[PDB]
Amino acid sequence: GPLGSARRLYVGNIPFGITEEAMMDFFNAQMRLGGLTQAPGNPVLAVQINQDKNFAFLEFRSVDETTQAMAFDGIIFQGQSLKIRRPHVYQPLPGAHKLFIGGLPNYLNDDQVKELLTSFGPLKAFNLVKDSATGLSKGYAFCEYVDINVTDQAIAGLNGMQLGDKKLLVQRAS
Amino acid sequence: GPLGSARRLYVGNIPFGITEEAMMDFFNAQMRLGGLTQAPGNPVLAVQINQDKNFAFLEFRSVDETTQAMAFDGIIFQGQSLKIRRPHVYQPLPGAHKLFIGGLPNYLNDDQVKELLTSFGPLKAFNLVKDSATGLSKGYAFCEYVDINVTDQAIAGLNGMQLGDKKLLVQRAS
Repeated sequence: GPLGSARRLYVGNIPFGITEEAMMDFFNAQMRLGGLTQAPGNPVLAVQINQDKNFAFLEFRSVDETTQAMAFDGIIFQGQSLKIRRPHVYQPLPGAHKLFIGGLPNYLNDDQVKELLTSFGPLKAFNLVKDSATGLSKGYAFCEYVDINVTDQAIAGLNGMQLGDKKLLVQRAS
Repeated sequence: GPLGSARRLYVGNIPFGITEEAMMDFFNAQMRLGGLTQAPGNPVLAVQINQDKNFAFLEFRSVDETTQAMAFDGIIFQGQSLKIRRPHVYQPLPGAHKLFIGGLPNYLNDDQVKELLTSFGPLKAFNLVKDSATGLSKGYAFCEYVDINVTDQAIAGLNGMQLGDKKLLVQRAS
């Protein structure tokens, strides 16, 4: 997901013929050896390998252990120095691209508001705020897109949009 | 209320992905650094987070320390200015923030006087004192805002202010 991305690392320069399980054993052993684990057990949950382009992704059980594992940049595996980096979609400041959407007609339900939003791309997060007593919409929502690069286009397309007798406010929620 | 939820606070705008334990440690530390703790031990007992809607409730060990912690409103926590509030079902005892309004023109009626007051927020209580036999106004009134935080705003906004030839007096009635 979004913080699915905070638990992954890119690994380059992987040795020829390596298997996903072997990679897993190596990094779990390294984490334990260096005492970088925050709990008993294995920090690396899974590995996906692209053999043709000589890279892999590691998926970790926690955000902090992932960060610790950046320390392994340049580590030797079967005689080769691994390249360790963040995923390109990694967010150093999480929630930075969460949007606030105000000025919604208060009769719109979840599905209807998302339909307005998903015209720019899929969402990973959404919620329409309602009065708990009555279940009536308070007229504002929050969301976050799968691809954070569409955030600013969504704002450009939707902020100020006349919606019935209402005028949308779309901005980063901060 | 009337005595319900005197040891809980609403915390809005919490940092994305924060755990209940981290928030608890932060507030317990601030209580201590800020000189707001009133005894050995932690003032904050528990934290309940709604991760979907980005808020928490703090549970305190004592009534008075809950009141003290209101002073943290706006504190920055991992980039975020926290919104600290009483629980919505929390209610002050009746009359706690009653206002006296003196110096009114005596030819104005109830609604005409209410209009000046409700510009700050809705009223849960109001009475313009009238000459009972004739029904005519003695030029002073009492009121009570639904939101008690509005009280100081109404005072700031109306006290000592010119209204016709008169200077208005607006103050807590007790």
